[PDB]
Amino acid sequence: HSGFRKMAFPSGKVEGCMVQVTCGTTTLNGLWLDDTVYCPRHVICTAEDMLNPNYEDLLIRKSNHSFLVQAGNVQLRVIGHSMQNCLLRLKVDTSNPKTPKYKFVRIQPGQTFSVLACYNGSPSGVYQCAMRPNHTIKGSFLNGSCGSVGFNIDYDCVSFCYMHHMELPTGVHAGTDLEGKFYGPFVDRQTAQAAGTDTTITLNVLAWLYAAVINGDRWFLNRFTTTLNDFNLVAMKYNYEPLTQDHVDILGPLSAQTGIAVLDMCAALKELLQNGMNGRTILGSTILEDEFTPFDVVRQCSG
Amino acid sequence: HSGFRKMAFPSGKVEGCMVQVTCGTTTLNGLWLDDTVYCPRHVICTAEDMLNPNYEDLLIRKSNHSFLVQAGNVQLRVIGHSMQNCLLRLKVDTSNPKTPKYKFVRIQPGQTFSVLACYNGSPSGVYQCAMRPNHTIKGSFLNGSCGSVGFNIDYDCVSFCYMHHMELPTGVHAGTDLEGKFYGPFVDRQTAQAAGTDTTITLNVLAWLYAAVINGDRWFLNRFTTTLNDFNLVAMKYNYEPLTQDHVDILGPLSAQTGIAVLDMCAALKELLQNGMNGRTILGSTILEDEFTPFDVVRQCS
Ligand SMILES: *[C@@H](O)[C@H](C[C@@H]1CCNC1=O)NC(=O)[C@H](CC(C)C)NC(=O)OCC1CCC(F)(F)CC1
Ligand SMILES: *[C@H](O)[C@H](C[C@@H]1CCNC1=O)NC(=O)[C@H](CC(C)C)NC(=O)OCC1CCC(F)(F)CC1
Repeated sequence: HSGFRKMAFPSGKVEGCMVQVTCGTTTLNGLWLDDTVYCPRHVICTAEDMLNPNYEDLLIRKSNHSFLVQAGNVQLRVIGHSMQNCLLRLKVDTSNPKTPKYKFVRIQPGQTFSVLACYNGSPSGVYQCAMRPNHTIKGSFLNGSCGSVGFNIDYDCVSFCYMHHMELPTGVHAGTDLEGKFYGPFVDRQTAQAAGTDTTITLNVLAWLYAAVINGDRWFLNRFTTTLNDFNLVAMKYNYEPLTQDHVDILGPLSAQTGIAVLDMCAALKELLQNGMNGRTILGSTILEDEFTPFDVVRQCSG
Repeated sequence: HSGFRKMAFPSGKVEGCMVQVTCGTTTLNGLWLDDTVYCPRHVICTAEDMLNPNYEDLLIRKSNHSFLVQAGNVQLRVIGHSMQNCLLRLKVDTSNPKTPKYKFVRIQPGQTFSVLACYNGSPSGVYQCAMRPNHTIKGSFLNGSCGSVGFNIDYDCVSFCYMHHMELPTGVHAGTDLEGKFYGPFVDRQTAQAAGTDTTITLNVLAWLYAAVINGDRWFLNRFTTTLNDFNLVAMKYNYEPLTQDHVDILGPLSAQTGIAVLDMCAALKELLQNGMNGRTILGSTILEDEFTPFDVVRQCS
């Protein structure tokens, strides 16, 4: 039992920032940082506006007095409002005393983050997930979950990277960064939008193989190597993402810890793809995991 | 379609209670509730002591001044101490305003809880665990993690059920309730301890198969049915826990949601046990998952 486990970041710093935002009877979640509340702009939609909302026209009919923002049941009065891409920015009359040190970041495909799933401004649960190559997430969300956020924590600083907006017909999820710019080609309206065909996150498969070596499972290592270009051409024929120069460097620490060169681990993965596992397991499993990152492996080696 | 994830409870209410406890050069985590700090008693051991500790002897050799308790950058003054089973209770001269409504619960095998893994008094990660039938937990704990706690939240009440103490040679973990009594046959000493042979938590496998159907993965359903007794015969043959009628009752709501009678899901599981998965996956897993309770599935899927 290796102890390598998917973990969420402790959510308390984000819990202290969750509020509910209501227009009429539509309620979703918002993020309260200093004296601003961020939330998805479709809170202003009625059922008849959802199919193809004219958000600019809808917001013309709205005043500060139209928005009910609550921390629990305590109202926070709105003193200003504007739209920023697919988000509303609501200025409120109170600076959140629980505001952590924070940044807004744009996540890249293959990277992971924690999601604090919230309903009516009340946190329900926290889980880890990855941004897929096709710019969706395999989340877990019910009605009322919009405005739940995704985040990473680095020491004392919360990096917010995702705000939740919609579900796609295949049951995966789409959303924006905290500037309101969607990840992927998606738009916030009540229409069926197909995601592109997904691929396997090669960087994380390689991390998982390094994790298996660290734990003493090494049957899949070989005495051969590959060039990066040759590997990437084979990868794409197996619907694996190509490796980038950044990916190779991210794997530096695991390569150094194990003494297995990145391109030698790529050669091992190429052999697994072409030959299959033919029965065997890796870290107790028959299929290769692709949502456990190099950062996760390294972090969980020692205390 | 909701999707389906291993989901922990939000950890904020517990994070506000974590402190660091040091005695000599041993440091671990404590739980600060009102004016009491709870922590594993082996904080009082040196390296040598841990091989065969006489804890009553070791503790009478300490005073209040022997314990350094720190809440971030602030030392808390220890003004009394006592031992209850394998925990220490340190009385401090400050009350924690962040104390949630709470209770102490001893959980039963099959039940799940969230773990807030902490190092040097600082929260690092949160994940979901089940109490195994053999009274271990398959955790992720490194040096410095002792005193990390497991918990559930109902309404606004935190039910603490686990405090972490040790790792076994197999890599699984053992600890206590918040009364200091170990789950299982384990003892807090630096020796290699084996657990009893584990079994699979049938009620949870069934709840997870229902979660799979709710999310549209239903290849394992079939036309067969079974009685409860004939299911339990096969279950026990395969080292699965028997199902009681009270357990069938618990699955009622998931049954009504999917329209799949509990005993029909049992017949599906019986076939999975006898035939294997034939290389197929359920909710992306190549094995039958038994660390989701019915409540965990309902929480997420309704
Ligand atoms: C917290 O103090 C610490 C947590 C463990 C360290 C590694 N993973 C853990 O979960 N607990 C311990 O170090 C205990 C202290 C004893 C006095 C109870 N000891 C422990 O976990 O030792 C694990 C060893 C035991 C011998 C072995 F061969 F089985 C290898 C594992
Ligand atoms: C906001 O809470 C909500 C979250 C979704 C509800 C169920 N799961 C979710 O993730 N968001 C929405 O309901 C959006 C609102 C738009 C105006 C942005 N709509 C949405 O997600 O539609 C989902 C449907 C639409 C396409 C489909 F018909 F193919 C099936 C999914």
